Amino acid sequence: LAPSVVTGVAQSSPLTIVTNPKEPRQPVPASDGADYLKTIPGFAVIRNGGSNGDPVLRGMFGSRLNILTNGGMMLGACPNRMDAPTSYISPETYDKLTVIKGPQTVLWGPGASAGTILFEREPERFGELGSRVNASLLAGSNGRFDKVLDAAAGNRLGYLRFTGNHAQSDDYEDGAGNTVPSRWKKWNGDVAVGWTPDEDTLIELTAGKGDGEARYAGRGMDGSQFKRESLGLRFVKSNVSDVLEKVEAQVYYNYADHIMDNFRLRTPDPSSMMPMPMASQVDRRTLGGRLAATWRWDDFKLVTGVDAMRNEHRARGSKYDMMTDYYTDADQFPWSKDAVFHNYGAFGELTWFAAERDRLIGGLRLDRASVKDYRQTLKHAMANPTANDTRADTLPSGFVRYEHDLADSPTTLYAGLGHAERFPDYWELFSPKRGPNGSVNAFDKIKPEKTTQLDFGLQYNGDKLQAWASGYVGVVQDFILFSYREMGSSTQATNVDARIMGGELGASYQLTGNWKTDASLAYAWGKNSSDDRALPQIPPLEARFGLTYEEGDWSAGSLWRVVAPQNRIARDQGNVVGKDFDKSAGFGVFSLNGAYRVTRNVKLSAGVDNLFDKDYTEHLNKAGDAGFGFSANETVPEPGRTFWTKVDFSF
Ligand SMILES: [Cu+2]
Repeated sequence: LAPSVVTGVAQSSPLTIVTNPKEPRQPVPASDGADYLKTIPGFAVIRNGGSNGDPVLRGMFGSRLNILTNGGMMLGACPNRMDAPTSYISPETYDKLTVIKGPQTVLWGPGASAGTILFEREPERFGELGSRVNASLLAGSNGRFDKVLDAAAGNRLGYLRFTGNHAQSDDYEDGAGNTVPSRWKKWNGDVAVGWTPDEDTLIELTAGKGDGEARYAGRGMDGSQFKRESLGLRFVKSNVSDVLEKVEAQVYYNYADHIMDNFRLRTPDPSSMMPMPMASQVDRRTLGGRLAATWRWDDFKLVTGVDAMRNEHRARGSKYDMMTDYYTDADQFPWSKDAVFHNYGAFGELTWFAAERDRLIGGLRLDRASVKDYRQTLKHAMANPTANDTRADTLPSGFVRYEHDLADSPTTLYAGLGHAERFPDYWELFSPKRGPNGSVNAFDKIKPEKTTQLDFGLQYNGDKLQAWASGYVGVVQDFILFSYREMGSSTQATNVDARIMGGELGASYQLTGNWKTDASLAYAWGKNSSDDRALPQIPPLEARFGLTYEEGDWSAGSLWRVVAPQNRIARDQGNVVGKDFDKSAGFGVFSLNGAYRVTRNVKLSAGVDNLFDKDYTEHLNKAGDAGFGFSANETVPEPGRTFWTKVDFSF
């Protein structure tokens, strides 16, 4: 059918979303992982600059989201989350994106209390000796330029695949005409070699690198380097026996090497708390693996397996000789290890196909998590009270979900209850300056976070009308909260009890053969029960309305995004990235797009985002750090009007 641009994604089962990330996207041509998530209702993004935003699902931040690439975990190194996991993903280079909302799966690792996000590349399917190529070129406002290449060749016995991209933009302008610090540049190059010695076997080795740079608005430093190195090995054996339908094994290794500074993408400000050249380098090395068997028999499906992960964080900093004005770069000093995390898990998921219109699913996992504090001193320099200390815990999680198809209509209803326990992450233990009151530090005292949540919803797969809704109510014991105090700003991590609820809904209607309309709504709500106040950093109610006309080889679409004010805030509280401070204003933004299929191999598309050049910001956008030339507590503005044009090739 006619090519179109993606402005919203509907829910396959409202709990599980499956998309093709190679599609043109018209709430702007993405750029990183978080931007692609923005077209799925329930997601919001903390804007940091022009790219590398931090994704938020149902008001939940950070490690509450389990974000995998080809089944592996890429962990960032920046202590202020300049490089969230999505910042390393170029999802045009992926084949499939799956989102599972809520604590409703145990198959993909521990602690995914908010949801699980799986970016995936499918194995090639060559018969006789063949090759294929997909590529794309995009150009747009403010020096935006992206190129993507995905090429593979092989036969029945194996294949070689190469994927790469290079993308960049200059600083954009907001709707008042002001330049925002926001320039960025990214590239990736990855290869996969698959060996398929028979129809029931697959072995695949993957290897890749990337790098990038980005200005950060409202921070004292920019990211001058975001190096990534990746290695993976995957095994899949199908139809091992009549009941043993699949055995999977994989190991992955991911390395991030991040540099931030105040002199390569900006000039040091003499009037700020960083008046001299300064650089910090940090790295993160992650090794992990997973083994899973899938059993199928009678009316039952069982998945069982184990997984393991180790990750290590190191840092080193520059020095500046006051008296002599001599600058010594960070790479002239040795790495200082500060943290090592481990996890080992066992998991199982049992599905009962209780007749054709009823399904019951239950999952369980038990995790042993541990961490060791390797900080020998703290920063003059001071003794670290918990030097070399270790702590560990054993955390069970699980869920049950009931799904029911109605007899007289194409309607599915579901209701599920899940319990997830999450060991605190690097940022919760090592980034805050203080722990809870009376603690020696955060490392010693912050407790695991325990979420119990009811998920429910329905979908209607009619002729002209597809509609879906998914709601949730939950409690969080020991929710990990950051509190901010104004030497510079400093943070304290605490555990609080919280209550959450919300939902997403959407519908799409084929009015005629050519006309189609769709809408979605997303709401999140949170309360801090320990202190009887709102939870911070909760995104406001948001609606989207799309209209598309398609005829033959062409299509045109338009889109309204309408966002309510957020008046539920908790001033000077937030997460390791950002804090609440001001209530946010409502806004509406309008966009246009079109597509033209030129041949079977060549497709063109184009768009205008924010047609009326609205001057606005989003509630979650990063509030400026105190102590610099920019205004503190002001959130990063969104881009003004921008144009873009894209050509897609397929051979
Ligand atoms: Cu950084």
